[PDB]
Amino acid sequence: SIKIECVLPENCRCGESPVWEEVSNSLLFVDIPAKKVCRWDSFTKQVQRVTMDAPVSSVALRQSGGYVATIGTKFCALNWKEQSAVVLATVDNDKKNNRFNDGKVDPAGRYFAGTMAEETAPAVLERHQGALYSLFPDHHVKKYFDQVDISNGLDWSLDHKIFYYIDSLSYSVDAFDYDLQTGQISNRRSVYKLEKEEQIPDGMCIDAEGKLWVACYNGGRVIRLDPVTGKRLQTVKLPVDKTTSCCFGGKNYSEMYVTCARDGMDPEGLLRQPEAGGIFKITGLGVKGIAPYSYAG
Ligand SMILES: [Ca+2]
Repeated sequence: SIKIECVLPENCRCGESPVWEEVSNSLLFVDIPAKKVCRWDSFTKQVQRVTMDAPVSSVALRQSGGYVATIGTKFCALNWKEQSAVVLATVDNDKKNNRFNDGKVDPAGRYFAGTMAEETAPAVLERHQGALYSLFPDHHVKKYFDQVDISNGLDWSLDHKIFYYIDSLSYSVDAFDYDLQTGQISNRRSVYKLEKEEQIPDGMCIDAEGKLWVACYNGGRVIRLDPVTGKRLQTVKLPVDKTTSCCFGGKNYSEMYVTCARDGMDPEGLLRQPEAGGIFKITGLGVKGIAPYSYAG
């Protein structure tokens, strides 16, 4: 049954993009406004951090070595051993204050990531300034659609025929038909509408039974969704309100890791939630997730 542990009380300003790296038994994650990519060794319990030159919104495995990440509005290759970033491509060059937000590699090794206008005062942002992109293995960029408010959680169905996507200010999880061979998406439709208490949908991952787990920012929970029926199958409440994202990890992807944010917490909120910004592990969910895909460029 379910057991929750703050495995690393990291106090992240905005912990995000959890990715399990099974070859090192470590969790990768970012702290967006601190400009850090982080690696927590689940055995030694120690964490490495590398600091970039702009906010870093997501990180992913790169098959040929090291990592890729979204830094500002740039797709970058990250040499972990040299702590250096090399720009692979740039987007939104016409925007005053945009950044990438959530991103993830697709089943063919393409790095999907979308953008947003940056906050200019806690929860104040310019509307519809973002777009969803993907970085292909030869480094060219495809733009799928614009008018995005806050590009957020995303994953693919296990048969690799459906792409799931969250624009947070739609309070909806959407699905697209997805073509593995071309990376094309189409036929956008809502598969789940969040309830008031579920607040803002943030990050998302799929499980090995094809169900989606969505982190609810300000909702202090992850919710499990059936995209076929639109039914919420389960709610798992966490001891912190600002739950931001989730992934599966640990042995055979049997554990869930949940990131969260300390930014925007009043000091009274911090006394009630001293572990705000920490990394939480949930065991006993009774379902496994799947391995992350690795970027092919
Ligand atoms: Ca997010």
